Amino acid sequence: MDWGTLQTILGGVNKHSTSIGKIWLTVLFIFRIMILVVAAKEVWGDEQADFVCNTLQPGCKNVCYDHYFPISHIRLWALQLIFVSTPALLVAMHVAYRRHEKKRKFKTQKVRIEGSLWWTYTSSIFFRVIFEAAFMYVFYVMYDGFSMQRLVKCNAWPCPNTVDCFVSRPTEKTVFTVFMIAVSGICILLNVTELCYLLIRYCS
Amino acid sequence: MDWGTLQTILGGVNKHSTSIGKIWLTVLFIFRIMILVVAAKEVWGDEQADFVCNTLQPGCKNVCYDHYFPISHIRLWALQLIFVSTPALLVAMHVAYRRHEKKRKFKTQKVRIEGSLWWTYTSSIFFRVIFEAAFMYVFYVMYDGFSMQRLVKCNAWPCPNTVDCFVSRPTEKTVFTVFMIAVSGICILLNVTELCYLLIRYCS
Amino acid sequence: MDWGTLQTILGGVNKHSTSIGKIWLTVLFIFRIMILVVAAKEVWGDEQADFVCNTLQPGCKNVCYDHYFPISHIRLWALQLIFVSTPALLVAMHVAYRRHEKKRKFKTQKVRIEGSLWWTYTSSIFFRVIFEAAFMYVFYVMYDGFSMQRLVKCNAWPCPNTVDCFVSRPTEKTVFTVFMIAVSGICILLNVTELCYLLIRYCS
Amino acid sequence: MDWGTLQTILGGVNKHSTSIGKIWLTVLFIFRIMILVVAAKEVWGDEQADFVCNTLQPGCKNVCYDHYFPISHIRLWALQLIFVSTPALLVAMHVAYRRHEKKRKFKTQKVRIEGSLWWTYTSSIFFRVIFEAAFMYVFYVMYDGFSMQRLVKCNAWPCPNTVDCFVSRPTEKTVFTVFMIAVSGICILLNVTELCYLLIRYCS
Amino acid sequence: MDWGTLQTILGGVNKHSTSIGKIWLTVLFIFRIMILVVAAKEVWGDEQADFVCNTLQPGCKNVCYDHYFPISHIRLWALQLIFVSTPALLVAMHVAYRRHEKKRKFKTQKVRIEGSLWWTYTSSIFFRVIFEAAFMYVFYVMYDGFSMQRLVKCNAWPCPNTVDCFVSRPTEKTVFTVFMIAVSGICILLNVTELCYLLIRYCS
Amino acid sequence: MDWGTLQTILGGVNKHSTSIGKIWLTVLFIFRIMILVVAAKEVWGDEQADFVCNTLQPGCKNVCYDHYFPISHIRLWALQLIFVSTPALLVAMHVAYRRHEKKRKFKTQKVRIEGSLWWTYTSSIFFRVIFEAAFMYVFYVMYDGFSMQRLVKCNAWPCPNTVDCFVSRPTEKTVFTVFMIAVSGICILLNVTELCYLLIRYCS
Repeated sequence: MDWGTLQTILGGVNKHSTSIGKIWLTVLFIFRIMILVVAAKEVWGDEQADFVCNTLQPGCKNVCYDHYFPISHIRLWALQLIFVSTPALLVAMHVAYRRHEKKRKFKTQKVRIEGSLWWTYTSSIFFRVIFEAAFMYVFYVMYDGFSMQRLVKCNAWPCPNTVDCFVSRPTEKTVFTVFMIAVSGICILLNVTELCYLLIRYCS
Repeated sequence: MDWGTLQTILGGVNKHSTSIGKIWLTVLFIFRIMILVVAAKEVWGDEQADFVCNTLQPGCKNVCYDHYFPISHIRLWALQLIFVSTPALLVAMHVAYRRHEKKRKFKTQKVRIEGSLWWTYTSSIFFRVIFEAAFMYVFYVMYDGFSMQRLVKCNAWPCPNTVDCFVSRPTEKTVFTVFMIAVSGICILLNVTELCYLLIRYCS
Repeated sequence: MDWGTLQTILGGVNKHSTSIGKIWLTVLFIFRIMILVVAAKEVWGDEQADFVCNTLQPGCKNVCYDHYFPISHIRLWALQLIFVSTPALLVAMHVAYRRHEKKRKFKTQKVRIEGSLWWTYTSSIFFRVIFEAAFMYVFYVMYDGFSMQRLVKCNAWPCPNTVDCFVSRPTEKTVFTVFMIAVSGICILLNVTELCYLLIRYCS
Repeated sequence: MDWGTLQTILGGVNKHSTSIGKIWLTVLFIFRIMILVVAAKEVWGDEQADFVCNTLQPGCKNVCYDHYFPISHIRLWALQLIFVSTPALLVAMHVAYRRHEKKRKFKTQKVRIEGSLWWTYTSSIFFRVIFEAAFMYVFYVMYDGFSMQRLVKCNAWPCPNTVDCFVSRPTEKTVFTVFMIAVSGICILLNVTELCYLLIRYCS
Repeated sequence: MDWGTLQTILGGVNKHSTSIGKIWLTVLFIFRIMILVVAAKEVWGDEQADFVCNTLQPGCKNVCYDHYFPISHIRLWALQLIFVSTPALLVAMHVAYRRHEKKRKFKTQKVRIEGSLWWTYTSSIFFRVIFEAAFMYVFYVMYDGFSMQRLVKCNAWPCPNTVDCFVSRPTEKTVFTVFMIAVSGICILLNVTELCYLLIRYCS
Repeated sequence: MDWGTLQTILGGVNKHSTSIGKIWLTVLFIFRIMILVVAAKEVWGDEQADFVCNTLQPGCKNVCYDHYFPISHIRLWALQLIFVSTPALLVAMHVAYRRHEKKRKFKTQKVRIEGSLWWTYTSSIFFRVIFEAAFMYVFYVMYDGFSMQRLVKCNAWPCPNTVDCFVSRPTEKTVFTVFMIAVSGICILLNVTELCYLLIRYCS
């Protein structure tokens, strides 16, 4: 996945995740980012190049592909990954800033949420759940479910009447779409349990 | 985004941003640079290859694409990012130079603007606001709003009369254009508040 | 293989493998990841570009390629490598966590499985065997053996009657498929012997 | 811009630039090299692929492109950047060599030109000015100004009579050509002032 | 050759090669891996794209290319390099493991083979010779000598009768094939002399 | 130029070059390797893709390109650079090995050739001159001078009679060929003077 300096970033975030945030970070890096960069991205390489329409109308292929794929699946996943990673990155900085200041004023134990960290950790989990569900909704309603069809019927101008068009690798894209949605749903469940851990402690 | 040496550069600039400059740096790196290199750039990959014109005139596609896209959006964003990052890069050097000299003559506290740093920080914010607004204006008047059309009508020589041409992925490009403009506008608001913080202190 | 930071990751996992896990790590990195990254991936570069069908029907090539290659071989291997590497990555973290805590409470000997590490090492080997056999089963039944044919007969809509189609580099792909399957079978045998080593110790 | 080891190279040259050479280094790295690698290079990607000539003569497109673009603009800029960077790279080594020997025989102050460094610094600036003006002259006379035309008229063999040919992205290339020339002219002015600083000191 | 971390790997293996293994490592890295990465690989880039067959039969080009190039030369060389490097990589670890343990139980001299290292070094040389000769044999009998022909005559189904086909860059591929074979033969001679050095010592 | 770890390699060789070998190393890295990687390589990208022949004979383009470009210019330069760099790389190791042993038995002065280093340095320069002249001869006689022609006349089978073919970017390739030859000739003169420095000392 290129870059090169994960060990600092991956190591930095790892040291500042309480109990489940370490499990969440593994699922995020290995099964969402690694899948996207190593397998999924090349699958969508020829999405418009291999888009085939049964017509002789110039410009009909351009508007039919645009109508049915307003935003690419891989571009949607890249935006979603950036949005869910930001609250985790910000909070991990807060723990390092809180720890450094106390050490300066003054035993590497587990990360504990006791003071001002409560309102930043709880909000970060809330933002992660909201962002994750928002992108799942966009995926469902924009593409009419998680299955890609071989044939799309298009009647936008300048296509005469209805034109038949054919998608490239629809089955492979369905397999990867289901994988991302399922892993995304797992991350939602992981975040909810972390809320349950915190809420019962406050209620107790 | 390749490179590899961000941790020094990102870490260096981060340590020398007062209060909002740290929020500004996050929005710049994560939501402007990361989007451009990971999602936006591949969207514009086939801008001229998939440009289709309904004509038989040789050379008509070349002049019509040039007329309606004098400079690509991604090339415009790359220039804008370079121009806004330079004042921040220079001032971060000034803080490190001011701090180092005092240490040589001789408590890592927050960055404070008290002496000659006042005329460099204030000018840096002023330049960033001016650069940000200048590029937003160029985007609006060159492309006639932030929405990309499916069809462009072209009558430049040697095209006979008016020729219909069709843009590649107009909807995807509109979505990313709105995202950059919205994030660019947020950075303008963040810079203005930093001016308000400094101006009231001087007025007090 | 790009990346750049194996030496930390490869060095980290190597130091925490008992006797056979060091042989397993060599076979995994050198004969599965190196083969896929350096040789296999470019073999599948033109899988659909050089797919040729004897027909004049628009859209027939798209549905016939999708029917016979629902998921690419290289994308299947990438998923399999990620799934088998995860249990080994997790357990290597457990050994480092178990060792670090003892040092904090307080002779670099070989890795020994005596306490809570028994239920994590044994499950890690069990998961690796199950994952390895599941992907070998998918390879066999999805593609009807490990040999790729030169000609595939396709009758899916919209292809009229049965259409003859021709695969790109079928012999090269067969050679690499047999190589990956054989190395995958070796890793299964290596894991089973490690179970035999542990089970006799518990039974004794 | 790939590479990865700038921090050593950029850091090394930065520490050995007197007053203006630090401003010169910023303009060189940020507005000449960064522009070339991030924006300019992809603009010239399809210079010959999208070169279109209104003719049926085989081989006419090859000789007409060669006639009007004997050497590409980006390749010209790459050569110019290498030539201007070499004198600065060499002199920066001289300062480090002069400083190291004094330390071995034996207060990090500003770089001062007093002894044998006078004839190396002065010649380095002179070579940089001469190289910069020579490449600006080549740009002007080879391409007949800094504006690229949409249409070129070609009559070289084997093209029959005069053939009309059309350039790819002429407006975008004009924008980047004007930018590089203007920044190159700024570097000339910066170097001349450094000569004025040194010459008055010697005359005094 | 991309990667980035040879200096650790190259430095590690270099420090653990007796007398000729240092000469062997230079020939392997510089004249086998560097040539393949930098020069040879791009020569085979258009092997099937520029494969031309004088026919109108659909699918005839696919089966004729497959028949005459079952596995590409560059893919064959990549497999051979991996197989010959593994015994050297493993033995270098044994020397470092033997040296480290004795130091822990307890003068950086030359590498000496006296104890258990005898059966690992001798087998490593034997495996390297066997692997090198096996791949040379495969190259000879698969491609009928080391010279690539311009024309190949193909009669496999569905090609009607015998079809003439033309290879891309046959002369350049012949030059690089002879270079690898000659360098491969040198490595065989180097390994044999190392056996002669060891065998006479044991016989004495 | 990718890679990433020149600073160790470039720094290592730099510290072990007597007087002229430092100038030689600069010319080699900056004006031979930099030019080839950054400018020359992309010029030859479409050498066969844009090779155009005025004919209807299938396979005629393949044999005519092969006849007139048996080895690519860039592939020739890559081989030459590897051959000339090897003697300098080997000798730099000898200086470090000779120096390290003295330190172990035991004032960083200039590199001096007094003992066994005489027969390795002198042979290294002799090999470099011989290799440099050998590749100059191959360039001249294989391509009939250093100027590339627009038109090549080809009569090899299966081309009927003589076929006219047209080269891609012949003028740009001539400019870079002359540059490499001139810089290569400078390196020959630099090596000869180093022989003159050594020979007079021995004769004295």
